[PDB]
This record gives sequence, C-alpha cells and structure tokens, in this order.
Amino acid sequence: PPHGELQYLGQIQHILRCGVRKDDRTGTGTLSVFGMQARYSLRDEFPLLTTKRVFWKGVLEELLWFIKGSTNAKELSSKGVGDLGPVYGFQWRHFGAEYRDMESDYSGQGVDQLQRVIDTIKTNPDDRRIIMCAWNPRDLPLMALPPCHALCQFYVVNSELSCQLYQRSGDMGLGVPFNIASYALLTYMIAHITGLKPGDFIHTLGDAHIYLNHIEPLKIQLQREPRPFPKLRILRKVEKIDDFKAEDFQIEGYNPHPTIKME
Amino acid sequence: PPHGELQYLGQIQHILRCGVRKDDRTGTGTLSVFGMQARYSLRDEFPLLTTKRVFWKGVLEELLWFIKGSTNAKELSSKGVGDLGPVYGFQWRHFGAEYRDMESDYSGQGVDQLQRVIDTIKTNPDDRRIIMCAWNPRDLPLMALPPCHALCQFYVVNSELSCQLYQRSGDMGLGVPFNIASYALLTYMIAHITGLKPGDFIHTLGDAHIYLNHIEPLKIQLQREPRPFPKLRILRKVEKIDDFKAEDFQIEGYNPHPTIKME
Repeated sequence: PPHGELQYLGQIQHILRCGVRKDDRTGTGTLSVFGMQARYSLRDEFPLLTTKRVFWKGVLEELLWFIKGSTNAKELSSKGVGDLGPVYGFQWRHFGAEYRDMESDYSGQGVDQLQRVIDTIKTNPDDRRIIMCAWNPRDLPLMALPPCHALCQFYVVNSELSCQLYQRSGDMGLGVPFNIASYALLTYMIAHITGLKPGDFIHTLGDAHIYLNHIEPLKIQLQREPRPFPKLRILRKVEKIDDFKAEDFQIEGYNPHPTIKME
Repeated sequence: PPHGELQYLGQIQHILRCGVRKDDRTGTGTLSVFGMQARYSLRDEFPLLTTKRVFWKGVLEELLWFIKGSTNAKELSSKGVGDLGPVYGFQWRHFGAEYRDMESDYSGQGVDQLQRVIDTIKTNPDDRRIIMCAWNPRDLPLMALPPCHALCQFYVVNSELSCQLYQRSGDMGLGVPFNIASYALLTYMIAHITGLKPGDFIHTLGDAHIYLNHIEPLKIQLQREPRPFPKLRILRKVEKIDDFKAEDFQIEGYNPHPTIKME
C-alpha cells in the first residue's frame, strides 16, 4: 500500500499544475483548487508528515490548550510554542456562552461540544451526528449566524473511531500538515478515553490553496521521499479528556526530512 | 476523460466490497464507509445519472419548493411529485426565525441563507465563507445547538461558480443520485442569476452507506454502462432566484437506462 503522505504530496503537485490564481482576504495571491480529500490511517501509526519536520511540540501543546478552553495566549506561549477572545478552546467547551474575559468563570455555561462528542460516542456509537464545529472569532461580530470555519465529524464501527475534518479553506503549505497531526491526535485522545481504537482521519477541504511565496519551498519538498510514519503512544491510562498532559504522549520512530520554513 | 458517473459506480462498488455492517437510527442494516468524495463537471453538461432513470421532475419540483421557503407538503405533492414543520425551505429562507405555521408571514424574519449566498457572490466572489447549512427538523427539538445535516459551500474563480455539498450521511442508493442532480441544479440557477458559468459540483460524505435491501438492485446497476450526460438549458433570462419556474428549465439529450426501484 502506498505511503499515506503521497496524497498530500500529490495534492500539492496538483495545485501547482492546475491551481488557479485567487486572492485571499488580504489580497495576497495563491494557486487554488476547490474540493479536496485525503485519508490517513491511524492504525498502528500516526500521520506526522515526514517530507519536512512538523512542529509536533506546537501541535500537542496547542491542542491541550484548546481542550482547557483557555482564551489566554500566555497559557500557550509559556509552554514554549494575553486575552485572545472567543478562540477555538472557548467554542469547543463553552459554545453559545457569551465571552467576557480570560478570567471569567464559564462553568456549565454554553454547550461543551467536546464532552458532548465523547458522551454521544459512549451512549450511541452508531450516531451520524457526532459533530463538533469551530468558528474564526473574526467572523463572529461580522454577521448574524456566521458560517463555521471547520467541522469535525466522528464515526464509530468495529470498536474503531474515525474522524473527518472539513475546513472551508486550507493553507496547504503551513496549515494542512499541522492540522493533519492535530486532529489525528485528537482522534487518538478521544479513542483512548472511550476505549476504542483509532481508525481513519479524513481531511476534506473547500478552497485548498498554496500561497505564492510557498511554491518554491514546496517544489523542493516534493522532491523528497516519505519515510514510514511514526507511532504515537499514550503511556498512561487516562479517563477524562481534561486529564491529558503533554508528558502522556510519546512520538516514536520519527525521522523526518529537514525543517522547511514557509513565509 | 472518464465519464463522471464512474465515480458513483466506483463508490458503490467500494461499499459492497469493503463496506462495514452498521445499523441506522431505526436499527435497519447498511454496508458503510466513512469519508467519500466525487467531483462532477457542470461545464456544458449536467450530472443527471444515466445508469438508471433519475426522477428529474421530482428534483426540479422539490428544489423550487425549497426556494419558496414553503413548509406546506401540499404545495409540493400538488405538482405531481400538510404542515411539514421547519423543513429545508424555511431554514434556507428564514434561518433562525421561530416557526409558527405554514401560513404565518415570515417576511424579513430570520436569516435568508440563500439570498445571502447570492449577495456575497456578487459583492465579494473570493470569499471563503459562501456557506449555506440545513438541519434535519427532527434534530431541532432534540438538543441545544444541534449539528447540521448538510452544508453547501460555494466558490468562484474565472467567472465560474462551483459548489461543494457535505452531508454527514448519504443514502448511496436512493438519496445520492437525486441530491447530485438537486445541488447541481441549484448551482446552475445561482450561476445564472449571478452571471457566472457553472464549474464543478463536489459531493462529500461522512457515513456513505448502502441499505441491505438495495444491494442486489445496485449490483445490477453496476453492470450498466454510463451514457453521455445530458445538458441543462435555461431558456429564459431570470434575475431573481424566486422568479424561476419549472418551465424555465429543459434537460436535453437524456437517455438513461431503465428505472431501478430501491426499497
């Protein structure tokens, strides 16, 4: 079976050759393709891309920050990777609740999408509605009922937990490799607390794009050959999604190609 | 280039061979696969499947019913294809507004997702947020902030309008062929009023499934060879999405295989 990373490399190849010029919110240029999808197995392996070193430390630290529901930039940077407003954390754990300040107590306030996902999995694994959404805080004050930026749908079968992430837009060079590892990690965590085995991570995109200044570095990354994906290990029995600590995870067998900076 | 219908036929083939047994809400069995996607060109052709006759009349009549925002089953059946509650029409044109009865006047009440999509297209075609969502009315009273059933994301580039439909679950035998034609039709309509050319229709699914009692009829449909897709024509200059009438559309060159009944 072909290495899973070949889909990403293949997608990059496709955007460079068939992508259309399209400007983003700031008028910055990109090569764009609408509609994309890739599937990464999470069975006995973790999809942390190898044709470049992915900032795993930042992935793990940021995800844990989101799970805490924190809206304090300091609580993240301090980890080595400031009121930020209603960010993903607040939306994931306090969806619907009005945001005051990073100090306010929002216990029992708003919908806990994350805990709901976990609960639905253990009360009805066949459910076709195990969905969690996230918004770009920027859009919130912009209009009535703004469309989400991303949605995660979970699926269970044969004691296996899969996850599909749909993003209305995807920065193929910087964002995608990081997000693949981020959500693959979330799937690993939820599976661990619900007693299931990770299955597949499916990444779907609306506007999949490459920023003009990333083209050359990507053309070079494309010349690199993927190495066997590493493995992720949870060396501790955790029962609550909130009890996970950075030291609970261990990436093994990760020997990627050199870091590639993307402007 | 291979006929677009081969993706559908290929997807059906994949579910029969690799699908996993999974029960739906009513305990009815299906063969299931999580994560699927297909792309159908809308350029000089319309994706009305040919390996079986699709109920085009029902597609066109139902879509027009949704655009009116109607919640009266009679207004639909009467066409030849009863308060139904907050159905897709009401959500598409009066999102957020509380539903009273199919007679109530909801003018200016709720968010008009459909008109908003059209407006955003003509005021900022590069926008990555041209999204429209729909819910299963059934889920509304079920919980706080229920997850949508489907979301449509529009995309514009080179005077071409594309659409990606994401559904958390897809009935591969009955629902999918009908929905492909439904949203392809919606894209054709919106493109027509916004002065753009239809581009691509991308169909993405979470739980893509085949109901057990559809397996044999599909195994037979799989033995059939696709015929060139037909063409859709709008023989009238329309300016308002609400001004479209069934007689404005004409499917040409549609010679499908015989109807296939799916229980």
